[PDB]
Amino acid sequence: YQPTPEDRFTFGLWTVGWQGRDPFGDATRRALDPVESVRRLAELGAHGVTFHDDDLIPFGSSDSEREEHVKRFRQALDDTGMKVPMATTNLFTHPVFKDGGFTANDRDVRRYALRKTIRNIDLAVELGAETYVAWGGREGAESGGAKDVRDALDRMKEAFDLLGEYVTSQGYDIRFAIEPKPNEPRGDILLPTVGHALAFIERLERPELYGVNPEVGHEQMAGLNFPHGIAQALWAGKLFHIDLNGQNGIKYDQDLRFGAGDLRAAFWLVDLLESAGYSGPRHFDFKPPRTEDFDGVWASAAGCMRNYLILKERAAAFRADPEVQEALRASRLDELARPTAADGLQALLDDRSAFEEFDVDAAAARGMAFERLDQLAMDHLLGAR
Amino acid sequence: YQPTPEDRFTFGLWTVGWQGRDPFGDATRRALDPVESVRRLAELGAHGVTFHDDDLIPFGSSDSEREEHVKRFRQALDDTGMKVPMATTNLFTHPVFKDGGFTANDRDVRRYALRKTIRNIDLAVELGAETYVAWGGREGAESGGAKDVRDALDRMKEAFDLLGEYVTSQGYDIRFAIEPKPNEPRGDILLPTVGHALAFIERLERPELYGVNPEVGHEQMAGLNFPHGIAQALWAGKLFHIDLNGQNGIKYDQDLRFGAGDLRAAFWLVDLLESAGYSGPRHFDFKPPRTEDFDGVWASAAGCMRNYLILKERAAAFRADPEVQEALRASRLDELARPTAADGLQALLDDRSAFEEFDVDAAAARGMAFERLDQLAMDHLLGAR
Amino acid sequence: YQPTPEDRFTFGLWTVGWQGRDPFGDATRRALDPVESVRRLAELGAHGVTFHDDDLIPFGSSDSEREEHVKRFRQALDDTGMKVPMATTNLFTHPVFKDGGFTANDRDVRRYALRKTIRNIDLAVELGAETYVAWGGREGAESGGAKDVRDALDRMKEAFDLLGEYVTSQGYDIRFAIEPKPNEPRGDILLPTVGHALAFIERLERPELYGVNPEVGHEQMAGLNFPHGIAQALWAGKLFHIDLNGQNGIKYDQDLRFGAGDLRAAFWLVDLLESAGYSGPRHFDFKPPRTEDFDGVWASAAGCMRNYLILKERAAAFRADPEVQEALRASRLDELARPTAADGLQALLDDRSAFEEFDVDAAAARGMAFERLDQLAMDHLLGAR
Amino acid sequence: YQPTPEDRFTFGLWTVGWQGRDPFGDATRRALDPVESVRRLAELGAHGVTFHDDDLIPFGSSDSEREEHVKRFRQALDDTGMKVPMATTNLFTHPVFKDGGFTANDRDVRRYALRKTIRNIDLAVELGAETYVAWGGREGAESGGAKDVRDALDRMKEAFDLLGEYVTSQGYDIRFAIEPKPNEPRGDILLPTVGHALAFIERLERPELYGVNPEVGHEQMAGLNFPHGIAQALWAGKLFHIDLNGQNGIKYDQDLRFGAGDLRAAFWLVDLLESAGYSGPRHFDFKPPRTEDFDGVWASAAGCMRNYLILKERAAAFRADPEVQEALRASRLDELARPTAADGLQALLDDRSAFEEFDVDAAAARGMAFERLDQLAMDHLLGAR
Ligand SMILES: O=C[C@H](O)[C@@H](O)[C@H](O)CO
Ligand SMILES: O=C[C@H](O)[C@@H](O)[C@H](O)CO
Ligand SMILES: O=C[C@H](O)[C@@H](O)[C@H](O)CO
Ligand SMILES: O=C[C@H](O)[C@@H](O)[C@H](O)CO
Ligand SMILES: [Mg+2]
Ligand SMILES: [Mg+2]
Ligand SMILES: [Mg+2]
Ligand SMILES: [Mg+2]
Ligand SMILES: [Mg+2]
Ligand SMILES: [Mg+2]
Ligand SMILES: [Mg+2]
Ligand SMILES: [Mg+2]
Repeated sequence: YQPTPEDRFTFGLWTVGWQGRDPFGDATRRALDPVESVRRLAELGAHGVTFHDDDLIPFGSSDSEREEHVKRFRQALDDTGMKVPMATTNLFTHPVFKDGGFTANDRDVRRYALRKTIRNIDLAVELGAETYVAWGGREGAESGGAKDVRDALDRMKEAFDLLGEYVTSQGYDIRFAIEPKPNEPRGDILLPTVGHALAFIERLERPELYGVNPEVGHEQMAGLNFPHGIAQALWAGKLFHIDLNGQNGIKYDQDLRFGAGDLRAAFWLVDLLESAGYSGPRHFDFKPPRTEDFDGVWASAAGCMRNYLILKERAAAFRADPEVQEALRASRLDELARPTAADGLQALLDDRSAFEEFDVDAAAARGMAFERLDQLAMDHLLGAR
Repeated sequence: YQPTPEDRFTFGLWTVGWQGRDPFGDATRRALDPVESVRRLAELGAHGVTFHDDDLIPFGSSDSEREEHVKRFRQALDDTGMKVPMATTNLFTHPVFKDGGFTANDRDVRRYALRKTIRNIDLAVELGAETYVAWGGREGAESGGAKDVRDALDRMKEAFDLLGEYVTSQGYDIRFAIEPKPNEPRGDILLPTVGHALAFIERLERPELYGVNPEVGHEQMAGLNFPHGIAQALWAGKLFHIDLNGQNGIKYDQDLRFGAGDLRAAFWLVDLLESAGYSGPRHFDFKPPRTEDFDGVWASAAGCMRNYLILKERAAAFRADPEVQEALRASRLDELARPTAADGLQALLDDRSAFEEFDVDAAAARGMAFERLDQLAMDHLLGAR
Repeated sequence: YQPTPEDRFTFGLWTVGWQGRDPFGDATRRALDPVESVRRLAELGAHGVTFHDDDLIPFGSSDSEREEHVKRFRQALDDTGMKVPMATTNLFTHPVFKDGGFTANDRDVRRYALRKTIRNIDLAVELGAETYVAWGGREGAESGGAKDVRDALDRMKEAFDLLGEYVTSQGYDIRFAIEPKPNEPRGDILLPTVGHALAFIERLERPELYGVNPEVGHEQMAGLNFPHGIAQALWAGKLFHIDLNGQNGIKYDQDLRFGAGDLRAAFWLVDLLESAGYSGPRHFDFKPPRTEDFDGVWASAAGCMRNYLILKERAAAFRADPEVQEALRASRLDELARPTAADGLQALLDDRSAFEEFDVDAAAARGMAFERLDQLAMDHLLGAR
Repeated sequence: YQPTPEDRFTFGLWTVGWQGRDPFGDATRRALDPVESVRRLAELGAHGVTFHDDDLIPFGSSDSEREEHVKRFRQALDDTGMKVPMATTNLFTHPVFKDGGFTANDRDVRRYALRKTIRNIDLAVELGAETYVAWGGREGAESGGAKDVRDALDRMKEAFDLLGEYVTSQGYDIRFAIEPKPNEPRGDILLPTVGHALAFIERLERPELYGVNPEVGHEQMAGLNFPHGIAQALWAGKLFHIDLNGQNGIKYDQDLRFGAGDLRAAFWLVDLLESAGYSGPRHFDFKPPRTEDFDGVWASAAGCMRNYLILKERAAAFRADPEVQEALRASRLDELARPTAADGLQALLDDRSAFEEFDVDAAAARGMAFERLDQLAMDHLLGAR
């Protein structure tokens, strides 16, 4: 179960670089230089890394320091063959973003947020990123009268429209991906789920430039089924990127390593990506727990990759088993794929076998045989066939 | 706080008519005749009622019995002046719908479901309903391999497209409203939230015919902010109807009377509907608890109405208070309503006050004064001004 | 992975006998005769069955019909070698229990509830049950003013004290087990968790007669860690029985087969029971989903058993691996088992190495190596060693 | 609604002193000197303050600096008449406590934790505190194999036993209060709820010295009913202190001002404390949101107090209304307070009216009239009588 760069595994600098500060505790680890993270990830078999502007260039850096930070990063990429497929902006840490970036009540803040983003899109393109993520962590409220949501969505739409006009004007080959989350750090965050982000996109001036970057733990914080949310994004043709991690239910965002948290959900996710032929990066947005030292950091990052490869093997064995293919037919998955009324509305209306002469009792008595199917899936996941 | 028909309060027959059967207990009340519900609601000040096909005409009724059930209902409407603004289909109770209606794996079931719906649309129009609701309570799964979601969404789209072709062909003046719910009775239900339903609509053949019918308790079962979800639907121009009730957090669907559950959320909802000028029915989808007799039923239905009118008064007092209008300006709600960059992209790019010369520290130090605003809202709700 | 009666697997009659009625749907299966369930379970390798009074003898049965129901049951037990290790009372289905049994506001109801229970304790003893379970599903409220909790706990204590006086007076060899649940069917249920039940026991007249019967899905409906709750019950010496099933988070009670739901939690539970030497029945309180026919029922019941045996094998392989034993020492599990200050308070107070000369920085820098340990556990569960 | 010191309102230094650092953002406010907090709270009408050792004396302070910090604090108390009714220890912030204090795997850590606590008990007594709180925020785990819970509870018991031996030996007049929380910052925390803490106490060497300090938001993070949990603690005679705040459901700990979050729950809590004659401090453990400046801090602290006094007035009006007293009798709250069988077991057994001749149907048909009662409570809370 050894990863290789062909597996397309990616990590954010902020993941293995998290120092361990939480709401109740100080850092337990020293800061990592981005150059060291690049080398250590390459050695483990990763394909590439991602960054927020502030992870690479310290907030308030002069143009000089900015250039120095970039050249050193670029050298590490050349030395290792590591790529940078995605980048994003930090519109959450600095106190000026306390009420949001794109939807802050103060207009001056809103203009500042757009300028900070634009500057990072230029860098992203230079580094060859294909996707630019937006996670609006501060866009939201703790109280009802603090934010008029209709006005807030108008401001959010205005922000994304301007960003689309910018990339178009520049002739850049980059697409945007909105990353939803239901709460934390704000009491409620705008565009809380995959569904809300999808619906919003459809009201932008050039919808083709925007998709979603869903995260396992985010949808789970609302108690939702992650693989179902992913299938809806695929169905809409909007899965531009994905963030993998673990979460144990509805509580604070834990960001466990991928595989931890809801293991069966992880199995069904892998099945789906591999089946649908998803060809983007397999990105890990996680935090090695603050109980660990540096050895523990690298062990947790390696586990992310190892769990995906184990699940891949098991899902493929499941789909290739003749006994499973038979079970799928027993549960009528084949019939779910056929059109309900390719014959058309008139034909359906005239068809007595669809109503007047439909035997409801006989249909009702047919078992779906879902429990035998699910046990085959359990046996495969556990390697107990 | 006396309701009148001009308040547009409506109730489903299945609400005050719920007999009290739950997963662990038998009925505690006898069945109510729809004619009696119509008269008792009219006396309390309701404007109208709604129904599922099966609430009015017992499943498996001959055409004769069907006609008799309708004429008796129609007489009660004429006697009382009660209207029927919405109707829906029961695609959940009968065992044949155990794996869904529109997205059942069995194709024959799927065709049956469409025929049962069509028959009810005709009735709805005859009764003068303006909105037809679809709640797909059985569309979903308990296990991962039982339903291919991509195929399921193709079948769901096919169903709604055929329904749109039908109403168009007939020349009917009716629109559809999809009612989301995250779980219960299925382990996970497809189109779980307001957001997922909005996104789906945009992929139908004639999106203009479809909106949402959100329910307070449904979004709360995912831990989401109901007033925020409503504002997104209004922003999209898709709030065709609304279901009011109460829910105490993330647990089974309680369907308490409106006002019970999350009271502050109810306050912010009323504020929003009244402010935005929502002109549809104020519909109550609730269940008088099984602890009550008939007197308790009517007391609970009356409380639904009374709580909405109390909240209306308080929200209006809040918005009309000079001290609140001042607080809104103090928290920059006025600035949230102004365009970020009406000057355009070039202008923004050239503006040094937006970045190069933006004083981030001064901006950061400005308090938002949200806590004083929220206490004014608390004082108003409690009548403690 | 074939079960045998020596594995101590037990099932309630109400499990494989659930007809499939839910809050939104009619039954999908016909009723099963208890005699048939006994034979079919024996064939699958079960050790025994359990019952509520009403599962075996229909409510309102004459003494004659009662005797007939018992003798037929007893014959099936003799024919198969099946045992009955636990029984309970139905104080939830009948409308008279709408506000509770032991804590109903009406005193007459409360006296009725005690009499119905006593009659079943006699039957239980005759059948050789060792444990009598109490699940107070209707003890609770939907509204704040409906129940004074202090008074309700006085009534609950009075009920259990009388039951203890009864068994003592009769000379019966039976112990009681309280089964907690946080909600459903009541808005809130009294004694919501394992912790609340443990605390209550300590205020009864003869605490030695009472323990807990925790259920996987029940603690998960509060988002709690099931294996941690079990360890506290074991620590107190109160784990008299256990109910196994599956649940996907905080939502309605799903009662999935054991192994489904939170698989890692199931792994850690098995580890704990086997390690601690729990010697009671492994009881399954679950419901085959309403999508299944009879073949699906028996497949789901067999899966319960199969998953426990797979998990048992994996947990035992984990604990026996030399590499894991080393990892446990690396994470200082050995030191967690040693007394903090066997030297005593004075010694601790005088020890400079415990404070004045304690090197906090050196201690802080020591990694706990928990992530490597957890990956060994993942590898073992998945059979990927 | 003006508070006075006779209202017994108290605040932790860490509340109004929270700088606004969260998992995703830097501080938005400067640090407050404890002396300034004391004066500003006194001016608002507070009765007193509480502290963790580290809030008053910076970690690693020399004995000299320690004395200076104390004398300055003591002067502010004398100048204002403010009292200090409770104190606690910080066993969570410093990296050395990354795996816990009392239940850290490393034995040396465990001994350090006890010494740090003891030193603070001495200070607490000198300042005249009556209650010493223990919140074990780091006692727990993110993974199953990292902590053996049975061993962890043995270590927790050992810690509290030593603390009880210490206060006894010293002749101190102080009692301990354990403050439960279900998660955050650890994936799962030991003693997660009020129930688990109550059960644990009963296994300590001198149970009379220990009670609970429950917090509104903590029980709500498990979806539990706070007023019900409080009634159980009162029933056991263990409510030594209480922490008031607000929380909007199952998510991260928000620590909103009291009154915000679940308003009806706040109403029922006030009713209960006032009815039961709770005479301890009304302590606020909350955080003014990071969106606020100093003016916003003091406005939020004042709102805590104002909401309690409004709720007090409304609950008292509710209980004093003749119409409510009648409703309580209609719902049989009077009968819930009478013994079920003061006549004894024999009498109950011989009573035919309790079973043989009990009319179950007549009893079942009696409505509980809970909905009318709950609407009277709503009308009172809203001042709409
Ligand atoms: O909740 C935080 C997000 O997951 C963050 O990692 C985004 O991906 C980056 O802005
Ligand atoms: O969860 C059930 C729904 O709320 C139901 O009332 C729909 O509105 C009608 O099909
Ligand atoms: O939630 C219902 C319970 O789990 C039930 O099965 C009890 O065990 C029997 O009274
Ligand atoms: O969750 C944190 C606690 O509520 C904290 O305030 C304790 O009261 C103090 O140790
Ligand atoms: Mg996250
Ligand atoms: Mg992310
Ligand atoms: Mg509902
Ligand atoms: Mg509804
Ligand atoms: Mg259950
Ligand atoms: Mg059970
Ligand atoms: Mg807290
Ligand atoms: Mg606290």
